[PDB]
Amino acid sequence: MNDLMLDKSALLFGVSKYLEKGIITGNVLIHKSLLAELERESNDGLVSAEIALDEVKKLKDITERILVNFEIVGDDSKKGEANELSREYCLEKGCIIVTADETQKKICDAMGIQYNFLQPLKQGLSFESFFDDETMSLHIKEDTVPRAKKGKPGNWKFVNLSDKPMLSTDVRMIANEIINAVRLIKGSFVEIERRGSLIIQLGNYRVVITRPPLSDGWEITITRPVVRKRLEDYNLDERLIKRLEERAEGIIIAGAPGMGATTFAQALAEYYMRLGKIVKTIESPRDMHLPPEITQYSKNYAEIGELHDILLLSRPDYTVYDEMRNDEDFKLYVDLRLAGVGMVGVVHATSPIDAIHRFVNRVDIGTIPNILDTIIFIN
Amino acid sequence: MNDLMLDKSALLFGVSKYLEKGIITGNVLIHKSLLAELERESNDGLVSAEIALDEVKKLKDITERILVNFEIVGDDSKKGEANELSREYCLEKGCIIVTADETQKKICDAMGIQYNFLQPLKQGLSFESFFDDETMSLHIKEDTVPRAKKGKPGNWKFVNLSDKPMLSTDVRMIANEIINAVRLIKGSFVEIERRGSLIIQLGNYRVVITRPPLSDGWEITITRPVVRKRLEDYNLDERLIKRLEERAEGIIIAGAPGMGATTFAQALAEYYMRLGKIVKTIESPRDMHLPPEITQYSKNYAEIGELHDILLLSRPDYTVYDEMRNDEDFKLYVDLRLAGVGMVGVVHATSPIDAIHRFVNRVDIGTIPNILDTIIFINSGNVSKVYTLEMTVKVPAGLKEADLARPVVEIKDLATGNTEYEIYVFGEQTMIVPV
Repeated sequence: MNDLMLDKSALLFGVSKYLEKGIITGNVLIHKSLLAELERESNDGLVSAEIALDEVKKLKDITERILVNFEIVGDDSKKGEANELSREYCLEKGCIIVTADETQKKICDAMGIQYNFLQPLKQGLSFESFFDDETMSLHIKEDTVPRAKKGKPGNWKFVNLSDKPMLSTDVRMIANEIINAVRLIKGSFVEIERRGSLIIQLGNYRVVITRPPLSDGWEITITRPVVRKRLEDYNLDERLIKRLEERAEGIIIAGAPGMGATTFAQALAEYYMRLGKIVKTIESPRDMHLPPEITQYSKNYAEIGELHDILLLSRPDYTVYDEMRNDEDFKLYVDLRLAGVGMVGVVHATSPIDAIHRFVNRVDIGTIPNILDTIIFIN
Repeated sequence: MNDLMLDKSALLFGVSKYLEKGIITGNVLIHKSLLAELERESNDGLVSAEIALDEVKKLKDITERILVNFEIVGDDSKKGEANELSREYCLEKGCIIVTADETQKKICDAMGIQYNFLQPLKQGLSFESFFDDETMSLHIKEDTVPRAKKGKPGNWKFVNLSDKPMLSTDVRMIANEIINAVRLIKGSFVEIERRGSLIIQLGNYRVVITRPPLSDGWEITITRPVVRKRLEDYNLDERLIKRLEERAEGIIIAGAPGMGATTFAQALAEYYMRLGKIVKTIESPRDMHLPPEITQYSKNYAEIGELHDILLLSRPDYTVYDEMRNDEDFKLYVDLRLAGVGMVGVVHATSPIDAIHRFVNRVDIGTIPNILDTIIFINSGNVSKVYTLEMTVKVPAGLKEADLARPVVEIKDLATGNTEYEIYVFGEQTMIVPV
């Protein structure tokens, strides 16, 4: 009964499901213009366009068995944007726009065009099924069975979630599902997109996507952080807690790799926030699990001197510098300390004294205690 | 009895053949627009356009043979994309679209335009006939006879497969055949296209295509992966296998060139995967033969710091760094190790001090065993020697007493327990070699 005009967003969302399931009803209309767009995009090698186009057929298929029309319209003088043309069509013919795009929704509302706004089923995401409350990361690759890392950082096992390999089409669908979710989820954004790789923050999930030719096949890795070890869980000496609370300003946390030095720092940073201190972190890449009250900078995306300047205006109480390696890292730590900023630096060294050598050359000996006052060793 | 409208995809798919065979039948139509496009492309030097245009004549000739019409249609006045115009023409006049392009198929299906979708005539590809069970690679060049590399990776022999040279036209046709196959074959993609070169992954085949002016003639080299040697096929020492399974985190596989160091690393990576470890590889270019459970990154196409971030975010258990040559390579290895990622590094060297020399300058002495713990030497496809690294607090020499206290790294033979070399610092840091 209703005439429905579908935009690209509807096709990239899975509108075919809604149709069959009866959530929406009527004839299906797609503007010629949109098909033209999809064609070019498909030719330009856009992955989304394959998905969108594939959706067109399903729609036609369902249209066939439920005794409803399916048509493509508007080729005469078809000079413009698909969304704009499709609206115009709906205005002149009284059709209904179906979309998953808020922007389109808003314009339709203004123009007085009837519209149907698609809403994710409350079930959050495809891949969410595989996630366990105890699953650390999910690994998906072309021609591969999905696999998961289950446990805690100390104790975990590796697992196969299925015996069926994952098809290439399916992987790309999941990647698309994830890109769509950025708009929908809170505190989600694309970190960086490169020709071979895409890195995403999706709620608490961290997503890394790789594609040929960088990788041999499409791969998606989704990770979720484990429960943060609190400072209290480290059963701490009263002498030390007092020091941290009241006297310590230039700190180094040292330990051999895998001995828990980073994790401790994370715990200390959270503790200091809870004490009412302003805390910030510098990491590369950003991986610590901390609340939003603590701002986490990823140095990789920072321009030269950018962090230095931001931190000197911000003047936080403590800055946690994770995995200090480069001369620039040590220089920045010293600069901040000289500026009166508290620091917690993570140096992976096997002996605490070894943590110092890199600091010792940078400053005059009389200034050294002002740079560093406390070194905490982790085993 | 039908009117057939051919798109570019059909012209690149040897549609002339189909017509002869009667697989498709009717009059042939080509839209003006498409011919205009082929012309411009041909002038811009597109190789495909030459092929596509050549196919037009073939079509015309065949039409004459089978007594069917051939025509070029559409007003010169109308402008647009050839595919869009061709579809429009079909709608108005009831013609049938002939194509090998899935996109066009999908759009035609939607628009309710009848179409004929071309499917490859033979399952195998042209060149696949030339491959035998024991052939490693196939070499094709203008004015040369086809040739192949056959036998053992250590003991391969070159051969001629034919009497007659291949004309340039034949080589370009094969290249095109291969480009077309990317769409069809599973797990295929264009690695990279440059002005003079094209590199392709086609199923398990690797294809390299070169053309002038980069090369003196058109050349196509097609290679197939070798049978992979399993870790078990090396009948390794029990002491060693235990180490690899339960204690070795920072590994370097070393040897002389051609002695099998890379192949051993490939084997070890496979082994670890089977143990349920997550394994990834860094190589340049990507050549190892590994199952899809192991992901292989080609470093050449990676941006600065890209791999470092990916690997730290998606945490694998072991990363295999093949042919470590650059300072950046060693840095990354160290970064990953510090982050607790296991490494298998391939360094072609004859001496342990030579293999490890590049690592020693990077970190404080106490931290060295944490970067590197095990060094495996490969010779003639087997393990020559294994060294282990540990840090001790000791005066290097009890008689010398030059420094009363010292912390040192001892490099010990796995078999003898014999500290063949020591590492410590006394002004600039030096390696020793005890008798």
